[PDB]
Amino acid sequence: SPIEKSSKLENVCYDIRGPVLKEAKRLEEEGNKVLKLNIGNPAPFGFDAPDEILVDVIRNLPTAQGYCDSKGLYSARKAIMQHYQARGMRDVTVEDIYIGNGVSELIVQAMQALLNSGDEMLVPAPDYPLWTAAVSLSSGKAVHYLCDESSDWFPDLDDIRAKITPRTRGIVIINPNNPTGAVYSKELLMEIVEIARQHNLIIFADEIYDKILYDDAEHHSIAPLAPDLLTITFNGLSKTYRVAGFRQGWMVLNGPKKHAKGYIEGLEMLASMRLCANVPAQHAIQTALGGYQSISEFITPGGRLYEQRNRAWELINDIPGVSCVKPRGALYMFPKIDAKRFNIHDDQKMVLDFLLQEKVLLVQGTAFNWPWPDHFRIVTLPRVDDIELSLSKFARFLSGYHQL
Amino acid sequence: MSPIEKSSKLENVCYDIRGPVLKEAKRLEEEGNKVLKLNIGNPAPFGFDAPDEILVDVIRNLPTAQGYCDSKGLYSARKAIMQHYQARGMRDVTVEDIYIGNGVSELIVQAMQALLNSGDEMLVPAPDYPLWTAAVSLSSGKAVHYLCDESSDWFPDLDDIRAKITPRTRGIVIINPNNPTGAVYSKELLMEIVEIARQHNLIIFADEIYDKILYDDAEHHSIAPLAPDLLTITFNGLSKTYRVAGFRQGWMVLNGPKKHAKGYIEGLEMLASMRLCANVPAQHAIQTALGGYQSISEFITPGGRLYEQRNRAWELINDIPGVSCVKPRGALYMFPKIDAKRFNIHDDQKMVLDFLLQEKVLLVQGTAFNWPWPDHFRIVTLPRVDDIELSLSKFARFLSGYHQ
Ligand SMILES: *Cc1c(COP(=O)(O)O)cnc(C)c1O
Ligand SMILES: *Cc1c(COP(=O)(O)O)cnc(C)c1O
Repeated sequence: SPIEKSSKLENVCYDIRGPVLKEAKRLEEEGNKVLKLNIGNPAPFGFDAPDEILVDVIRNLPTAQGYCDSKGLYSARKAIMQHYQARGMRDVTVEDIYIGNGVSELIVQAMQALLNSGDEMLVPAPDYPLWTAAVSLSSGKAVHYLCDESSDWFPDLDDIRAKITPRTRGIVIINPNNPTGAVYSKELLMEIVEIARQHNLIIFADEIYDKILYDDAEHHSIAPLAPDLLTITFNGLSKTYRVAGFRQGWMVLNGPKKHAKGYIEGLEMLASMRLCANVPAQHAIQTALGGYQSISEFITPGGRLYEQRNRAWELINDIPGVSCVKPRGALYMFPKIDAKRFNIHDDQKMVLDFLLQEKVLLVQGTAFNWPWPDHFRIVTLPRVDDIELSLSKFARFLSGYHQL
Repeated sequence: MSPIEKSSKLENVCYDIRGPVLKEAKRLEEEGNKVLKLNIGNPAPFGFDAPDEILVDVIRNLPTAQGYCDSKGLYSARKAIMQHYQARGMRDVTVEDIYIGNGVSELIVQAMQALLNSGDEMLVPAPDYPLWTAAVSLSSGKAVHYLCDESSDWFPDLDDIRAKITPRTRGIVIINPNNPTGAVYSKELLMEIVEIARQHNLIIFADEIYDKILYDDAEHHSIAPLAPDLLTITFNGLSKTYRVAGFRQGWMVLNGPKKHAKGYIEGLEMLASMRLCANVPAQHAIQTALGGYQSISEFITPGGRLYEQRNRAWELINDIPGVSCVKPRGALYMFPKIDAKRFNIHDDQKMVLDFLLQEKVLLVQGTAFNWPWPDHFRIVTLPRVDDIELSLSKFARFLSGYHQ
């Protein structure tokens, strides 16, 4: 009598961490070093937490050993409140803010309390794979709207309107975008709002990279651009403040809310179930959002994030058969590859073949629900030396690669 | 502006250790009233401090734990858990069979999500820890409650279990030592539960998070070694025993023949990587807690505060007219029975609410633990004695002239 996985997991595929790592983990155990450009994890690439965060966590640790409120510490939620109040989200109270074990937990919770069987969620393609998985896990269906590579990976508005059904409950916006690195203009975001307003949709805004911007890139939160709509905004400390392991994220409810009291009680229900998010690291939030922002040094010209993005950009375009749109934010690149030139029918196989030959780990584009096997994603976190070595390996790999 | 209700999967979910009565208490606290909250097993506000050996290990390892770790958790942490259960006769367990989550709560939910399809039944004790019922319902499963026998030291009634087994039953939940009854099950009882699970091919889910909080000559028996031929999942953590609930550190261990449940395990691993990882810094405390000297021994012995508080609370609650209670041999709770007809109790939530409004003390009604009748409630034994009598002498005055 076999015990298979539940039906709610039949479509689920969040695997940036998938069966390719099985061979990667094997190579590592054998002693071979594998350059992992697959995960946006700051610490393995030499990114340390700001001292101020570490100091305040250590200081409050003996006082944070018990359960806190399910929504999180008041002072932390107060800091989050003030942060968004300085962006035009004035009516946000501490009761509109939920702190969880990273944004990941809250994304799932937000969908669990919302979706029923048959319900549809508009999700970008390419996506952040958790969003698709979360919707599916919540018994909803992820309907993918296309992002337009020829338009700097901006969402296709005509595609979004065309894929709206009477079952669409909301639309997911990931801005700045993982994995394209796109930074959406205010004009486009205003178009999304109009669509959401006309079709009675809830806007979910994953803005976890809103402070990782390059050059003249300017982040616009969609929440204060939709003051008359109920919107939910996600952000955290993982990427911007390089403390992914502390698991600290939050979601903020903005807009009219009395028509959504039922949904809110569902969220408060899911938060109460697990009692609370981890407490000691919540004391870091106030220090992170307040005072000096250390991320400014990394994204400015000369900063390692800026230079690594530039270096990966130069090398990936100097490869025959590969092009890419330059990221204006976040930590990723989503290069297009001439699938016909290399006879690529399975982009996962290409990733696997590249791993086995050059010991470098990428993520195939279809893992981000891109309909075609002509893309992949690289992370710009590694040192310039590592990026140069891995991309030259990739160039050598592709020069003699004809997928069988 | 159509109404946004909570999802259908949350319609039959409660977990009311935290809710409307709790909501009232906080209002009272805002309003200038000091309230003695005995609703939750939270050690820290009752003068319980983190084992300083745990603190110094987390502090020292904090700068090295900023990034994502393996989804199942830190290797050294899982190493300790493996060895801990190795010593208790589960000699086949490896690191791959261990999942570290943000407290046991997260793992309980995940374990149900990956297992249960719509209509699938899970045997859950009555009374239960309400998260179990919530997690089953949340996963679209049905929580089928088997009664525990108050006249038999709150032991599960084996006849009631067998009478409620249907072809839809997937597994059975065992909370041992028990929340809320504080019962410590015998090896002979646990052995018969194994026999039941063996005949009907049921997965055993063992919540053994109080396995080290024992009184008198009470001996804990893990059901996993007693069922070496069955798949069993055991839950435990640092929250209660090691008084660091706020750190949110728990683990679940898979034991037995796992080949026939490959799909279910793949589901667990999927849910496991969906959130990337559990909070990493506090995972360095597992090795410290599980090894060397156990500080919990000072609290449980006849000199310890937990032993004493358990005593004085049991004797005080029994002397109250119309109230009786079975003495707990473990955990941190009591589940007193009240003579409903004497006070005309038809709703136990209103009773707890009245006691809160009358005397600023917060309890939890028994129906919050899925007990079918309004003739029970729960007391936590964490407060040191001074507040135990205060609140119980308070509870005595309340009942002396109460009529619902
Ligand atoms: C990295 C990432 C997350 C994960 O956030 P956590 O706070 O670490 O859980 C969520 N969404 C996006 C788009 C991400 O890139
Ligand atoms: C307190 C408790 C939990 C929750 O444990 P955490 O690790 O803090 O999430 C789970 N099960 C039982 C029986 C409990 O008493």
